Amino acid sequence: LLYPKLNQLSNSINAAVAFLLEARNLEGWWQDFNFPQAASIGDEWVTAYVGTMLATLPYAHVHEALMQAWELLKIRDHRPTGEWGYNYILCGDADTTGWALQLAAAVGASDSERAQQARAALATHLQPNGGIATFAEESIRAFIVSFQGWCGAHTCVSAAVAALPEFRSRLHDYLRVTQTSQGNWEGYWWSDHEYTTALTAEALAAGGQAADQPSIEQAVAWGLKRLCPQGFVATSKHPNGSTFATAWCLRLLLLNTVDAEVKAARAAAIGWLLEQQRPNGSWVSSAYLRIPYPFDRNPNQFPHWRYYDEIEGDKRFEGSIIFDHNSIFTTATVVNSLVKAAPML
Repeated sequence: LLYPKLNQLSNSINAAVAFLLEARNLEGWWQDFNFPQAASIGDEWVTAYVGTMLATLPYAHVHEALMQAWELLKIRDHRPTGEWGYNYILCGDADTTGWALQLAAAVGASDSERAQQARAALATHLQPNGGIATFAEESIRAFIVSFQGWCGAHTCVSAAVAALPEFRSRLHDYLRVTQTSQGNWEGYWWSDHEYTTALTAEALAAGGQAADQPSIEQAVAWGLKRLCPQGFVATSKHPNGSTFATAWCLRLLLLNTVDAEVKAARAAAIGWLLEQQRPNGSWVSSAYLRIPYPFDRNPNQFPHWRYYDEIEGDKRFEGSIIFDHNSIFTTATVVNSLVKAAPML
């Protein structure tokens, strides 16, 4: 063991945690993403996600931050379903609600009245094909042509909701049948398949069924292919490495602890993420969120994506990609992956 590398992991993690705690707003929310002159800035979703990411840390002051985040979420009690959403003005959605429930578990509130109500509301989003849909049609229409894209089963949201032990068995078959022939999964709202693939493989691993182990191993083999020798996942947008996709690939690669090639790939990914950290403790934003047209069931077959902030003159969100302009969503993802990977150095 190279103690300098463990010490740098500590230093890197601590600098990121300080960045994230300082980055909260007046009331204490983590905010990220922006739909300018429309839906504004995310808060409930971003806070649920970031709080869940930081739940791996064994620091009392981080646990206090998570307790405060849950108290903020409980005050967002304005929706009749008990759901959370992107921010106050959005309708509830299953993804945000699932992350808020993961956070509730970390702070001992899984059995709370609100968590029970929110879990019940998640059940409303279960589809006939065995997955979970992000939105109920009339909800997202009331906030805003077919909405069957936005209101269909989503593999990214199903993978994340399957982190909840109450839903893991009900979503299992849908998660198994959606694996591609290459071993990965593809998401709906995200460009980077590492997100859906890591979350799905982690849900299968947590269910403990031996029947699922071949699928997990195929996903790990896909992750090993995705990570180049220099320690990153290359994308079209970031051909010299995506911090977001690399952090999710690192989490995927923790699902095999015996293979020497997998171990070496993790070590390479850790080194590259350590080198990429900015002086303020953050990593470069790379959490690319896509807005398919409402009718589009198949965004991985939409070749037209443009980056919203790069479009000149007239623009719309449909068919565009946004990112986490504060770097909070990316940084939380990276620091979580480094905390989870460090003991398997």
